[PDB]
Amino acid sequence: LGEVFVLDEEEIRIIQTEAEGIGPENVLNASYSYGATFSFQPYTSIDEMTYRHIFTPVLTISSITPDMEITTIPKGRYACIAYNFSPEHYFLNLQKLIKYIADRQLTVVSDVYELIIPIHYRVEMKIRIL
Amino acid sequence: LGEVFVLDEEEIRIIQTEAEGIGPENVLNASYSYGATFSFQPYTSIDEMTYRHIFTPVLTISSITPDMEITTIPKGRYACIAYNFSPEHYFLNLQKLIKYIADRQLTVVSDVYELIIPIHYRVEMKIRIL
Ligand SMILES: c1ccc([P+](c2ccccc2)(c2ccccc2)c2ccccc2)cc1
Ligand SMILES: c1ccc([P+](c2ccccc2)(c2ccccc2)c2ccccc2)cc1
Ligand SMILES: [Mn+2]
Repeated sequence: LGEVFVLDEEEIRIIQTEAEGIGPENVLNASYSYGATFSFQPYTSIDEMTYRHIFTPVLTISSITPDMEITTIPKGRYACIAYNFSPEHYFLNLQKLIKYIADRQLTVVSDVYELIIPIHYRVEMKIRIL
Repeated sequence: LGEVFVLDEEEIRIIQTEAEGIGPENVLNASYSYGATFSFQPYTSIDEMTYRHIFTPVLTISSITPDMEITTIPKGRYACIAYNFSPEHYFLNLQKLIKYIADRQLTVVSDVYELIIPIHYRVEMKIRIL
């Protein structure tokens, strides 16, 4: 609970649209469940991190347009890590992840998965590994 | 062989980048294995169809940048259909697909998958269903 674990998760159907380049930073500033994903880069700066796809999970056939893609989070082995949301935690949690990966010398096979759940906020990043 | 079938396929890791809006049409004109994907819309016109992601499969850890995403084609049930490439076939093959789906009243859960393989060209569209 605030550390990384490794488990065999289920698939999770979800629907997405693109990120337009908006970044995590972009979302923590200005005055106006889902998730989003990004490249598993050896990061340094939220100024550097920039989202790739933004998503919401399904709860529902039919429903969409072509600007959206019905898809899912592959079943598989995910190095995972959970944390109550805060900002000094956000980046500092990503770090533990990338660290753990480089330490275990594991090989990654997907983008990073950011999952926020308004615990009215809970958060988790899972990456897919072998 | 030139008709649709339904089978339980394996996953297929692949790497992608975006389509920029280029469309199938865009690729059949002008003078200068992989695939690409698009929204399972009730189509009419290649003038209307416009690619979403363009991809290549893996044969190879490491390898990329952030403008590319290591990902895959989920294992699952895919209504599939194969055809030697021609142009009058391209759109006319998509049709059989969408038809078959509406006829079987199946429910789709992914974008359409276009797979070209330079048989030096073989081609297939698979969609994921339940
Ligand atoms: C563009 C528009 C909205 C969001 P987001 C979101 C932020 C960070 C990670 C994933 C998603 C959001 C979150 C918190 C406050 C404002 C906006 C967002 C989008 C759709 C549904 C829920 C949340 C993101 C980019
Ligand atoms: C932009 C640049 C290149 C391709 P494509 C391709 C076309 C149609 C469907 C999938 C992929 C290509 C195909 C045939 C002739 C020219 C270009 C392409 C891209 C990368 C690797 C192989 C093929 C597409 C868009
Ligand atoms: Mn995309």
